[PDB]
Amino acid sequence: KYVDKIHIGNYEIDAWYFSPFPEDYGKQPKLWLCEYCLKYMKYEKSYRFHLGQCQWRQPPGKEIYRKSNISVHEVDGKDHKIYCQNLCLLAKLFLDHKTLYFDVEPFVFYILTEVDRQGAHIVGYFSKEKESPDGNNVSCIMILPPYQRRGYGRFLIAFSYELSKLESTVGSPEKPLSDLGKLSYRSYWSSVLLENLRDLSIKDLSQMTSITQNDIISTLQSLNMVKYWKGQHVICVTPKLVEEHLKSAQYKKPPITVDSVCLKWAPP
Ligand SMILES: CCOc1cc(C)c(F)c(C(=O)NNS(=O)(=O)c2ccccc2)c1
Ligand code: NA
Ligand SMILES: [Zn+2]
Repeated sequence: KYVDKIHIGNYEIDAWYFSPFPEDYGKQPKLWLCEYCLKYMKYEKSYRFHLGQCQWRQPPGKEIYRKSNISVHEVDGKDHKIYCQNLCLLAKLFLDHKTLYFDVEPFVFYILTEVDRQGAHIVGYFSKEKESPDGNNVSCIMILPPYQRRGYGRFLIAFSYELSKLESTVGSPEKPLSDLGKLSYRSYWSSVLLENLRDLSIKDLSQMTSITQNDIISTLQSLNMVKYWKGQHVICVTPKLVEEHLKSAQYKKPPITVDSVCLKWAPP
């Protein structure tokens, strides 16, 4: 019998997948998580006692982005091992394909929080390999269900790519992606590429966005904006065609924007 329901902050959330909490915790109906230190608990009384005790009001690590009440914390798995492990256990409840929960030293985690007078409330996160040979700038990315489809996922995708721009490289999320991950990346890629076109080779779209050329070509193939010529993909769009596309349905929700000004980060 596995964990199938978590209480965290002021939310109760049904699980989607098995997560390898210890047998003693899983066997419980509900698991109770501190929203700041991510400690998980078997009972509400221990939860209520921890609440009055916990002095954390935000994730550990360094705050490398803060505009208004949107915030990102950088947390090294080697320096916050227990915390990053609880994060992976929490993330595996809503990620089918994530497999690595306890070996967190090779990763850095980017915690997205929304802030009020009470503290910095966790919305989602993405992980990233310190050294990614396959050139993947995201390892696992997860928005908690009550926050999904509201702009945070798109914020995190954009944020992973800002880091890729500061490292002078391109990157791509590790695969496979969840159903909603597939759709979120295609929507982001469409938006950014389309926005840049109406404002260009395939290679220069790549260097302006840090989106790989494979990701660009596949997105333009879905938009049907690429000609093939003697083994070469070639962009083929009229500026009016770009606008017919960009005023469509899905591109009318005002995003949470990543403001590079407010991004206090530097590359290793
Ligand atoms: C279990 C995984 O959970 C996730 C994971 C990812 C990567 C997500 F992007 C989301 C999400 O919530 N997406 N919707 S969105 O942020 O409003 C958006 C709007 C427009 C374009 C792209 C995204 C949830
Ligand atoms: Na739920
Ligand atoms: Zn705590």
